[PDB]
Amino acid sequence: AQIDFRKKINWHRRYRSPQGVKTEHEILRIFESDRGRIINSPAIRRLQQKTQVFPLERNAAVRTRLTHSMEVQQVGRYIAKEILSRLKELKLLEAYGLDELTGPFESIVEMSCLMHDIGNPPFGHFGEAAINDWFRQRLHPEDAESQPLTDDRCSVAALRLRDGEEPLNELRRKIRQDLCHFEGNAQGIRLVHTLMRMNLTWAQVGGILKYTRPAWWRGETPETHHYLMKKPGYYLSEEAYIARLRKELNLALYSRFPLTWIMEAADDISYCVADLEDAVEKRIFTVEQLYHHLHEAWGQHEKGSLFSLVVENAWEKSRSNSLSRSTEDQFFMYLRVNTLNKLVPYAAQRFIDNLPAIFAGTFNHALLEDASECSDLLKLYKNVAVKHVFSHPDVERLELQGYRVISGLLEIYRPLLSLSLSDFTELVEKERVKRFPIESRLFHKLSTRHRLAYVEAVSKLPSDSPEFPLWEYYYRCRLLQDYISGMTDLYAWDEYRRLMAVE
Amino acid sequence: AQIDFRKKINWHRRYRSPQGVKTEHEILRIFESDRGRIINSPAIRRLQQKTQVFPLERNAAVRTRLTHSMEVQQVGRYIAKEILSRLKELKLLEAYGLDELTGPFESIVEMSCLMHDIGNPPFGHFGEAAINDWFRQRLHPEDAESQPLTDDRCSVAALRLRDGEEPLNELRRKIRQDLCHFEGNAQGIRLVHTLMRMNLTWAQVGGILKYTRPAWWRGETPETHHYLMKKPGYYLSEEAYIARLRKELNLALYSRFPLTWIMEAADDISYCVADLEDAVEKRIFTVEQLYHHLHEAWGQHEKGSLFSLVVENAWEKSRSNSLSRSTEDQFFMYLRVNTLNKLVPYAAQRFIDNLPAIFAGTFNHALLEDASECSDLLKLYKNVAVKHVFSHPDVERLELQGYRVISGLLEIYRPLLSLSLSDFTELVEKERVKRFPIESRLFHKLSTRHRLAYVEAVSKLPSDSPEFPLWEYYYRCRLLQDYISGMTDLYAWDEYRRLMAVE
Ligand SMILES: Nc1nc(=O)c2ncn([C@H]3C[C@H](O)[C@@H](CO[P@@](=O)(S)OP(=O)(O)OP(=O)(O)O)O3)c2[nH]1
Ligand SMILES: Nc1nc(=O)c2ncn([C@H]3C[C@H](O)[C@@H](CO[P@@](=O)(S)OP(=O)(O)OP(=O)(O)O)O3)c2[nH]1
Ligand SMILES: [Mg+2]
Ligand SMILES: [Mn+2]
Ligand SMILES: [Mn+2]
Repeated sequence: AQIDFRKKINWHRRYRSPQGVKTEHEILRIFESDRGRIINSPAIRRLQQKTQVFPLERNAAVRTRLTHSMEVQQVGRYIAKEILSRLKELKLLEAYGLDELTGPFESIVEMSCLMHDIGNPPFGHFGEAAINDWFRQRLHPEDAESQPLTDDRCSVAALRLRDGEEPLNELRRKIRQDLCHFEGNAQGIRLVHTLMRMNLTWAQVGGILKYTRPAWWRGETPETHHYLMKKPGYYLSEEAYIARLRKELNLALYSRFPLTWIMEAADDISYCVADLEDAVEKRIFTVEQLYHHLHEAWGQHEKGSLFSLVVENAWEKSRSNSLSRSTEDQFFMYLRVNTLNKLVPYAAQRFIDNLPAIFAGTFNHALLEDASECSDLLKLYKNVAVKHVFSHPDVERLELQGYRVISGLLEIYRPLLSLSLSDFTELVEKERVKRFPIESRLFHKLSTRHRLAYVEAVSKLPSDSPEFPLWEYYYRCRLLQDYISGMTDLYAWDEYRRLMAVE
Repeated sequence: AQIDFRKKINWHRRYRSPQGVKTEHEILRIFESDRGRIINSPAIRRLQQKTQVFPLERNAAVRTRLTHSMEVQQVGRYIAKEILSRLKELKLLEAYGLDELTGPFESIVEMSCLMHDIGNPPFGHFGEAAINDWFRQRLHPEDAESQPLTDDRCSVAALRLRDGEEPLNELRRKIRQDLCHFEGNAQGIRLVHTLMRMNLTWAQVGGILKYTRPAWWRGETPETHHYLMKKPGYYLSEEAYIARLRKELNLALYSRFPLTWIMEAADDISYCVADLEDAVEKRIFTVEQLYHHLHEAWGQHEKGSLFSLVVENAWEKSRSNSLSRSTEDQFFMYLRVNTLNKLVPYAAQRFIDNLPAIFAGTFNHALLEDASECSDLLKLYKNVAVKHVFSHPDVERLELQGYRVISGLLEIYRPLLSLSLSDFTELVEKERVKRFPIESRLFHKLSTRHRLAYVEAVSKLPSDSPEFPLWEYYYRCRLLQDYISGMTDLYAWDEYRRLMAVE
């Protein structure tokens, strides 16, 4: 194509948008406003109580979702800074419309780095697991694939595929697949837009759209977009938002925002090393024990290896003249540094090298893919952590616990989803209903933000339409998932216990 | 010549320093390395468990020292960005040597903003309280002030003044005043240098030196520097470091680093607004209730000016329309914004206006001088919080609790300070001592980082010297304060309970 970042770095907003002209400084200020909105957001504060690798941890020295997101933000800064430095060295900065958008470029990366994870549920993957597994038993999306049933097994009478040829059956398929396909990424878009009503710039929202697969997607993903459509990137409830976002950022269907690959790279780069640091701190293994696990896990290599210049290098450096520090602290400092100094430049280069496809958002790979020795180093760290950190019984037990907690909470609120459309809308209208004490009482438990979202969405539906009862139930289930995913590891754990009368 | 920021923004280090020439990019990378060191520092991670206004808070929506420090960092960024923008308008950027140091200028501010609370003890003005009160009743610095004296209440036989006269008594005075003058700011310098061995750039360290008063200062004086010397800025244990730092940053005795004023301004601006937001969240009062409390200090002598421009503007903007925006959330959003838009420019201008004195580090005021209507707005927020947030029984209760906890821990470890020099050094040598089981076990409880610091310091002392026993006791007390101040609110609370055999 013709790479013009002015066409992608969009400073307009969905609501009460800044309009027309705006100087270099004026545009900077717009993006700086987004930083303030995001940093002061309770959604980001909530991260210091959301788990990363070690659940419900009471050691501050261990990373939370917030401290991790903060570290990712620095890797993202370094990558963005290096992309711009090279583009300036290639003279291509002015040529790519970036000469006046240097600051926004950097800031967008840094902020979408802090905001990846914003939509993650209480017990991470076990939160995703519990939510989807609970919904999957309720409405079976398995049965919605063909045209009849003859059973369907979907408990929801409205959502069963009657029968009895209907184009309305397509909505049922979409709704059933979408509700069983909760993803932190998809929930993130829902969160920043529909639920938090942060009025971020279009460019800032494009940065947190990591995947391009619609949650309701049922088939095999297109060969050309297999990677970008890896996981669901957005829900049915956002289809319209995503559609305006696509227009506002000049994105093709299922195409990604150009700055996302920067953020994505920064994410992989920082959790790997970090997770091993935390394991040593928890006392899962010693720094010497870790070094031996890494040496095992590596190809061999060793002759003309990256292992030598990175992990071996950090190991030797941390043995002596580490007397001016401490063996383990010194090791991780060098390991981080060496990894960054080799991977950040590669990522930066990779971005610039494949910039036409990346810009188009059609590029079907990550910045640090298979074929590179660089990519292999990252895989090494991941493999060691999988085999020796994640496999730890105390970690695994909390994962099992988390799953029980989330599943339990879903079952606790189940009666709200069990109510009839008329009875539920009666509960929505007259806040407290006489014949439904328990139901009204929970309904009140749901965060006002989440409840308004339901009201707002359902209000926009045409009541007369035969689609209406199906849409209402979709949004009612969405409301519930929003509440649950919204909670911290700790709040979910407490709420579950308080509502079981075991506290 | 005169204002030359090249002479203040020092990229050199204490240990293994980068040397000679360096590219604008190369220097950027040096300061970016500091970001990485600070962000990945466990000392910063520990902040997500240290308290800000509401102690041991179980709601993630309430700020911790880390989330607040993060917010200060953004205000600092905006102030830094505005100072540079205006200097660029004025054409003074090239003239002040800043043309090539734009990034470091901003980064140094941002980082010293994030690190501003690094040295704060658990609880934490109550930690300072408990630490100083505990030490004051052990070694009364009260009696050391005057000529010796004769019956000084100092329990420490060594540190007791003569009856009698000597110049070694001056060391006793210095040691007794210093140990009773713990201050988070002074502990921060100790932390980044002696304890964490971060090896930041000289400029980066100068940024966290908020006060220029030596902890041991006994003098009532000295007008000209009465503001800069408000609180202790460094301990006796870092007198030498501070001396090298003074040389490296071309600072006069008791003169401050030019960028500190920026960081300082951001911290005040941020805390006032955030604490009122948190109070509303903690349901201490409603947003309506808050508006009425503010509509008191006003002052309606204006009658339609700054209060009407900021807080009345935020109040009116919060009423009606919203668009899934809760009146509570949108009010604080506008209050913050309006405050920033009026105070950040003032601070930025104040800095530029008094730049000669601020550069020299002789400027005896903060950027928000009491005289300004701007300064008054900040006082309004503070006053509302003082008489309606900080006065809350639950807050006050935790404060009382915190004080008992810290005092308790100090009394728990008291036997280590009770040991003779020979016995304590025997304990330091043969890690385990048979004749001292409790003392042995307690010594082991102390952080290895902290323990090494004692060893390293005492090793450097000349054993033959009559100063040696006094210096050893100073470093022994320092070691203890290091341990205690090092803990989070939670760790201190747990440790106290575990060591009371009540857990
Ligand atoms: N405890 C634990 N058990 C596990 O089995 C496990 N697997 C991974 N991790 C943690 C360690 C890391 O902190 C974290 C990264 O999360 P993610 O899997 S969301 O990674 P992305 O790059 O975001 O892929 P995506 O597109 O899906 O977002 O996974 C785990 N932690
Ligand atoms: N609950 C409570 N009770 C109190 O009595 C109190 N007093 C203040 N605060 C809290 C509210 C604020 O969030 C916090 C500010 O801390 P600070 O700024 S004082 O610390 P430094 O970095 O040393 O700068 P400086 O020394 O010049 O003040 O104090 C309090 N909080
Ligand atoms: Mg202050
Ligand atoms: Mn991540
Ligand atoms: Mn503060």
